[PDB]
Amino acid sequence: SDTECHFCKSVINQAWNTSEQAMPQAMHQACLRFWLDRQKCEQFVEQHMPQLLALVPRSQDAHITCQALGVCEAPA
Amino acid sequence: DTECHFCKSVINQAWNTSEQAMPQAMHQACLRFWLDRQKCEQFVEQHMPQLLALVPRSQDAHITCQALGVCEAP
Ligand SMILES: [Zn+2]
Repeated sequence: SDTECHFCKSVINQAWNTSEQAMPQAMHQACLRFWLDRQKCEQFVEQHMPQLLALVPRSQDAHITCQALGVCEAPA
Repeated sequence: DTECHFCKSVINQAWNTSEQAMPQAMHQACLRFWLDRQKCEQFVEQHMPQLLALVPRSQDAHITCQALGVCEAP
């Protein structure tokens, strides 16, 4: 049903949404402890966080996964 | 619990490329920014557990399928 599709889309990638919030801090923590340059680490994270964000599944990916699960029958 | 395993298999497969690409993206980003091939490998391989610990795992797929109604609590 459509209700079941909405619910699947709401929770399927929840683990990624949780983690995405902490990626900038974690990247900064890793960088600073290794490269020890706060200024350069701030630049690294700002310039390259977008690459990780692009790996986080989006709502369209949730739809397609939930279709694979058989719950989203709609195309979108 | 075949439906549970089906659900987890699907989620784990949907996540796999992002899971495997996360450390590679950091490695590629490091090479493009800090340049040093030697120190970039060390950085990624042993010095960013804070970031790699954030990558979802099978246990998270299980809990997701629990939320969906097809898996029991682990
Ligand atoms: Zn089983």
